[PDB]
Amino acid sequence: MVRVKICGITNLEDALFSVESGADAVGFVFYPKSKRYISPEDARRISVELPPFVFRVGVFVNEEPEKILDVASYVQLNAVQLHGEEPIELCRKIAERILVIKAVGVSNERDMERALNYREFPILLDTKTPEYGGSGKTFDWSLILPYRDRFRYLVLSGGLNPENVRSAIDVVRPFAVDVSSGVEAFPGKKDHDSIKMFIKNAKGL
Amino acid sequence: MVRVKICGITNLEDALFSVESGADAVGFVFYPKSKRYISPEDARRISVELPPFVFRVGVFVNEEPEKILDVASYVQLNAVQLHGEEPIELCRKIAERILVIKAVGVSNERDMERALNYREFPILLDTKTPEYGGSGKTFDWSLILPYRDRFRYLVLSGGLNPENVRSAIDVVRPFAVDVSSGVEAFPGKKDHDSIKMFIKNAKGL
Repeated sequence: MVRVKICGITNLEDALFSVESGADAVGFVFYPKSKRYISPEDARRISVELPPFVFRVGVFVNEEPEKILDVASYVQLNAVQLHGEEPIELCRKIAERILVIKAVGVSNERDMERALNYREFPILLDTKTPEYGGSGKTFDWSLILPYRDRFRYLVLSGGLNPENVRSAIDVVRPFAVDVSSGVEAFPGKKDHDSIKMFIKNAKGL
Repeated sequence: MVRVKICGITNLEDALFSVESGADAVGFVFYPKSKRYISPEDARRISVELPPFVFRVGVFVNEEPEKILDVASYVQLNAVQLHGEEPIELCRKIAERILVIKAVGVSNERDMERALNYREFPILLDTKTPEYGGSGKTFDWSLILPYRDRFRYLVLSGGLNPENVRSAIDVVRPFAVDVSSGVEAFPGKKDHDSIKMFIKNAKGL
C-alpha cells in the first residue's frame, strides 16, 4: 500500500484531519516566498501536538545548511525535503544528521537522468514545472517507469488530485504520493472532503 | 484506521518486510538485558536504509537521559519509548528534544490511575506484566475504556497477536497497536506470515 504526504499544512486542524483520515506525513513549507509558508515557531506548535507515527517533513529551497538543521531540531522534523537545486554535497551533509528527500523537477527524460545522480536519497519527483506546484491533464506517468528500479524509494508529486491518483499509482507503483494544492480550498487551507477522498483513492480504502 | 508498530526488530530483512506489509513504525530495543537487544551501531545501519514516512522508535528502560539523546541522534530515531519507571521530569527533559512515548504496565485500574499522571505524553499501555513482554487469554480490554478519552493518543500493547488484534481494537479504538513476540519465530527474529496477518487484521485490509 502507498504512503501519503499532505504538504503545505499551515494550521493545526488541517494537520489533525489529515492524520485521522490516514495521511502518513505532513509537510511544512519553510520557503519564505511561498504562499504556503509557515514560521518555524508556528510549525513547532503543530508538530508537538501531532501523534507519533506521522512524519513531519520540512520543505527548504536553497536554504543554507546550518539554518535547515536549526529549524529541524527546533520544530522536531523527521525529514527534510530539499526542493531547490541543492548539490549532493549539501544533501550529504544534511543527511549526516536527519533523513533527506531530494525533490527534482521532472518534465522529460533528461530530467530523469538528472534525478539519477541523486539516487542515493529517497527522491520526490515533482512532475511538470514550473507553472505552479505541479500539474497537467495527466503528465505521462509512464515516462518515469523505465527509471523506476534505479531509485530506492520514490515519492510521486505534482498535479495529483482525488481524480487522478490511482492512475498515477497504477502506472508507477511509487512508495509514496505527495499533494498540496490538489487538496486545497485556497492557498494554505486544505479542503477536508478532498483530503479524505485523495487518501481513500490513493490507498484503496 | 489504526497505526501499527512492530517492535524488537533486530535485522534489516524483518524491518523491510514490516514496512512493505504496511507497518507504520519499527522499534529497536536498547535495553542491554533484553533478548531482543540491538546495538546503536547495528540499529543505525538499519535505520539509514529504511524509507521515509516510517517511524524508528528506540526502547529504553531507566537509561540515563544523556545516553538516550546520544543514541537517538546517532541512530536517527523519530521517537523514544521510555519503558521503565522514568519520572515525568526525565520524560519532560527528553521531550524537549525528541518525541517521547511513555510505556506503562497495566493489569487493573490502579495502574490506569498511575498512567493518568503521564497523560501529557502519548501513552503505550503494556497490558498484563511482568510474565513476559505482555500476554493473556485476552486481557479485559474493556477496563481501559472508561479512561480512553483522558489520553491524547494511546498505543495498545502486550499479548497482541494475529488472532486477537481486531477485538482489542474494536473495544478500545486506540491510535496505534504494538507487537513484538506475538509475531516472532523466536527471540529477535520475526515470522513474516505473522507480521502480514497481524497488519492485515489490525488495519482491515
